[PDB]
Amino acid sequence: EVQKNQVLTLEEWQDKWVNGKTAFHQEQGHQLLKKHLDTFLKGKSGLRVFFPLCGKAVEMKWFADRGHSVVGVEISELGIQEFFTEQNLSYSEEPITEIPGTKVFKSSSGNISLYCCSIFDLPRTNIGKFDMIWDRGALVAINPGDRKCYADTMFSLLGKKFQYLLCVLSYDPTKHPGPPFYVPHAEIERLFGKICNIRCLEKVDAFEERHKSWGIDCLFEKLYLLTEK
Ligand SMILES: Nc1ncnc2c1ncn2[C@@H]1O[C@H](CSCC[C@H](N)C(=O)O)[C@@H](O)[C@H]1O
Repeated sequence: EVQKNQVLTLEEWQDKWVNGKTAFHQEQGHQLLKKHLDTFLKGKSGLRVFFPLCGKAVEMKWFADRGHSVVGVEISELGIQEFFTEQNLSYSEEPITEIPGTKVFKSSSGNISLYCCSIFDLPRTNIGKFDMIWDRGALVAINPGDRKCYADTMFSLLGKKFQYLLCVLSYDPTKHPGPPFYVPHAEIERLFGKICNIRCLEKVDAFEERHKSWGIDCLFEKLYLLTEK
C-alpha cells in the first residue's frame, strides 16, 4: 500500500509521448512472449486478441501476421500513429460514436484496430469479446486505486474460455513510486483469483541500465497465464 495514492492523469501520459519519454517500449518485442508464443497459439486460428494500453507494441503485428485479429486501446494518438508508421501500415479513421471526440484507427489490412480513448471508456462501446489478452505495461501502468475497476473492465471483455497473459514487475516499492507500479502476487490473486486459475510461467531478471534512474538495483519480470477457473 506504499504507492496506493499515486494518481497519474491522461494528459501526463500523453505528454510523455509528445516529449519522447517512452523508454518502456521494447523495439524487438517481449522475449518471454516470443519464447511461449507458439505454445499459447497452438491449435488456434482466427483468435481475437486485445492489447490494453498498447502504446506502439510490436507484438500486435506478431499476432496479426499469424492470422489473428488485434484490437488495442491507447490514449495517445501520437503513439498510435507511430505504430502504423513503424510497422509500415496504412490506416484510416472512424469515430467512436459513444465517446464524442475520439477515434478508432483501423489498418487497411483489416487485422488491427486501435481505439484512441481511455480503457475506462470501453464498457460504453461495442468492442465485444476476446479470446486472448496480452497485458504488459498495462495493469502495471494503471493508477493503483483504479486496479479493481481495471480488472472488472477486463473481465467484461473476455469470452467463456480465454487466456489472459499478464506481465508484472517485481521490485521494492519504497524505492520507486511508479509507474510502472508494483503489483504483487497477492494483488493478482485479489483482482483475478475468484474467476481465474493462476499460473506463473516465468520469472526472469529484467534489470537494464535504464532502471538505475528508478533508484532500484533489482528488477524481475513475471509472466502469468490466467484462464477460466
Ligand atoms: N487510462 C488509460 N487508457 C488508455 N491508455 C492509457 C491509459 N493510461 C495510460 N495509457 C497509456 O498506457 C501506455 C502504458 S506504457 C505502454 C506500453 C505498451 N503496452 C508496451 O508493452 O510497450 C502508455 O502508452 C499510455 O499512453
